[PDB]
Amino acid sequence: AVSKVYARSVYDSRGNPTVEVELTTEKGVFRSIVPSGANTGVHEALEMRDGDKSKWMGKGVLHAVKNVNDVIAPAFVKANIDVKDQKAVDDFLISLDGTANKSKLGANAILGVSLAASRAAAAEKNVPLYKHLADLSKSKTSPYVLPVPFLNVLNGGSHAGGALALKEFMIAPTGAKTFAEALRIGSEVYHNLKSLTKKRYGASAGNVGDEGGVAPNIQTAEEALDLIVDAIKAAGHDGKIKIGLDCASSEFFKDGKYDLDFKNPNSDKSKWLTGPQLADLYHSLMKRYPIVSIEDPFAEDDWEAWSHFFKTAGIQIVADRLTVTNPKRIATAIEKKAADALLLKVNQIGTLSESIKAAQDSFAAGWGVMVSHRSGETEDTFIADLVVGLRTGQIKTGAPARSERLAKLNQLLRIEEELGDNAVFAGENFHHGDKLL
Amino acid sequence: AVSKVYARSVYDSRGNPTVEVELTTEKGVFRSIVPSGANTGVHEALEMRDGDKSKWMGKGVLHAVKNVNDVIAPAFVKANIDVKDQKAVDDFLISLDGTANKSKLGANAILGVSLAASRAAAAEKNVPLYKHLADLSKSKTSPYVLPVPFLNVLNGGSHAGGALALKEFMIAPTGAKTFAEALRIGSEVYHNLKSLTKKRYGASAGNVGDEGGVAPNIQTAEEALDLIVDAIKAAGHDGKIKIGLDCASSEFFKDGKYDLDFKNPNSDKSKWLTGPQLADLYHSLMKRYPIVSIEDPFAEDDWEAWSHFFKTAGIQIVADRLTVTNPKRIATAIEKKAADALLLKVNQIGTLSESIKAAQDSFAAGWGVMVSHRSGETEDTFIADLVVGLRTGQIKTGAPARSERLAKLNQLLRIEEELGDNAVFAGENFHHGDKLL
Ligand SMILES: [Mg+2]
Ligand SMILES: [Mg+2]
Repeated sequence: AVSKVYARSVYDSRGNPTVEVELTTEKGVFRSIVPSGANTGVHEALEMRDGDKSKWMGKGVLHAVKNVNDVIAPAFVKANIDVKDQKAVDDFLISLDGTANKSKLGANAILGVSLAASRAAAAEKNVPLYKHLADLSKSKTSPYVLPVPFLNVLNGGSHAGGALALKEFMIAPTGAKTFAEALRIGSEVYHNLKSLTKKRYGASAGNVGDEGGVAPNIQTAEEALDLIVDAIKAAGHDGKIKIGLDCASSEFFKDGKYDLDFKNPNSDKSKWLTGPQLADLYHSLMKRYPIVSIEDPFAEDDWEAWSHFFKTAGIQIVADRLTVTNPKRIATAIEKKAADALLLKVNQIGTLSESIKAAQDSFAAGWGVMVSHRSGETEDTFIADLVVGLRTGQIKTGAPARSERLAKLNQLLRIEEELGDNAVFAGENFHHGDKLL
Repeated sequence: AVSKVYARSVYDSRGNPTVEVELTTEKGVFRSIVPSGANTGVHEALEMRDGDKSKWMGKGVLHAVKNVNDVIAPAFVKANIDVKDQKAVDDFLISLDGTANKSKLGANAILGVSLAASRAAAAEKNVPLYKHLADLSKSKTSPYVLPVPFLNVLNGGSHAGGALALKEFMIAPTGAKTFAEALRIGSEVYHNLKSLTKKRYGASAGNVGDEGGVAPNIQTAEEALDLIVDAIKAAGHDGKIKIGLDCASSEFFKDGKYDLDFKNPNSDKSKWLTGPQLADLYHSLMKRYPIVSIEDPFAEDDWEAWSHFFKTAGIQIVADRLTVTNPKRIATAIEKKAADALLLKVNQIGTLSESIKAAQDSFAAGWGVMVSHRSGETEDTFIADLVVGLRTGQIKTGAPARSERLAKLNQLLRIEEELGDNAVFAGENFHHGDKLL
């Protein structure tokens, strides 16, 4: 059924090259695009870049593209794989690479094929993608569950001015009754926030960062959080809207400690914090603000810190760089009681099947799963169909600005509309969306 | 042939609702989304908004959506229209609305149906959208012409801080050998500019405006243009990259004069410029920098300023708000020798048919045509196929950042690839791309 496998370079939302794959079958042409992160988990599967400093500042994907076209394609076509057998598709791809971290072909060569095969499979089966993905993952479909969108509204951290160390501040309309309502009220808080931001930080403070949130010179998480609370209140949405954070603590972890002044070029080791000290910051924030989720509070291999904090955190704790959507690392994180939610980024692992396994393992342990974009996204809408397919009840796909973000949120509106009464909104139950009766 | 017409609200790139329309035929479901401008020309066809302050801050499009579903749809289906006949599709739509500027139904209701019909028709014909649009406009297809992209890299004007009064500064890789090369070298100039900008103005100055350009607090057009020239040189593309401006001068036209300090609440009235005074500024820029296109140098109805300048410019002058993609205004502009290029915005006039006629009337007069996005865009890629089909040789569709821009740029990559030797890059001949042999 697959007659052609073809890759090209296209541009992600930051204007950097990435791999787009097209699979041709009797049912037509099926396209998937590979996303890209920044300051990525050190344990993520290989994102292969050309490193030709003379083109694209070394970020070309000509090499990965060649791997699709000259290596994967002729082997994939001749193998007569049934695309409906996602496991077979991905087992073949993994077998062809032959390395733990897809370092022979690149995860960005393999993933596009994995994802395109699933769209081709849905076409063959004459079902929408989300229905096929539920089939693949054996998720229940009566009712489907539409996710709470965790909307980035403000960014701090390594790519913003000011001293604010924490990376993502998100609003989650857990109190909304429908996904349509969630997106609307979230857009309204967003606009209220841009307005307040411009009034307080200047006209330019309205400009947006990579994920679409405002990113002005902010000094402390409390400053950011007071600001967001002000916007929520102004928009009249207190008590339908809660807050999520992504600390991205791996970006300020050095030598075993946490440097919150990691931007400040002369940081004093005397106030680099231990895990417990940093845990005390998060505790203070929790007491003061309506935070319902915290992601990467500690660094990607700092197990003792995660495990100590998790006992008493009492809210959703999400693993991103800790777990890297990798069933092996997820197993450890479960055993160590380090977290209770997986941030699922398909390109961290490089195949759909491994990503589905990642999610099944997390649900089995009573963990939640937040499906997630990358900071470098594209017009590809796969993750919208995925979060519904896996019935997780929560997605993180950016601010309600920039269309590499709206593209997913818009796909969710279409999915919501298509399903009518055969879908529920996750709402207060986002953590265990998969277990909703 | 058409069995259903259906509209829904989706979100544009700024997180404001807009209208998406799906047409269903024997060949599938065909989707179009309507973009949205800021500070729209007074002569533009009506964009109907709901004005319910308790929802999306009055920016809802539920009335327009209702217009499609309750009014257009039943009548359109019962009319048994041949979607291949775009003129028929559009004559039906405009004669249903019955008002000159589409104020009964809304241009944001009509346009979605118009565009979706063209996609439906390409499918019936078993041809790519660009080929069908060529057929519709009687454009030659041997070879097709790929456009030079005018890429936003920097903005000033009403929504930027600092004093800079002109709106858009674009780079145009006219010296590139292919579209693909154009997009690479353009991406490189953009990133070099982003880095130089963060270095000079601070990390926050790297955040992006609506169209994906940087928007630092810049004080003069010279400062902006010197930065761009620095970035071109740094990226190693001297000579191969030219500059375009959109002055958006209508936003600073007051009391018959032009206020270049319009962002100052106490701007000095005695320093406001007459048309000829302003023209002398543009002359200075034109001679000092590799500027090959200036858009909206004078206000939307300041006809005499345009006609007096145009004689003197010696470079492409583009009408955007003057002409509003309207054949009646375009005729006047041609008669008054006010410009020599149309900025073609399908949603300024509201149907594809009127838009083609606008372009045709332009080429007929020896004008160029620059196909254009709106500042509020979506994941919709129609205008990529339009610019290729109309054979214009130039498109303005954003910075190489934010996927409502890359979506179009990526679609052009695909088209270029698919056409191979049956396409040529407009390059230095962008102005008269339609007349390439
Ligand atoms: Mg993270
Ligand atoms: Mg303009």
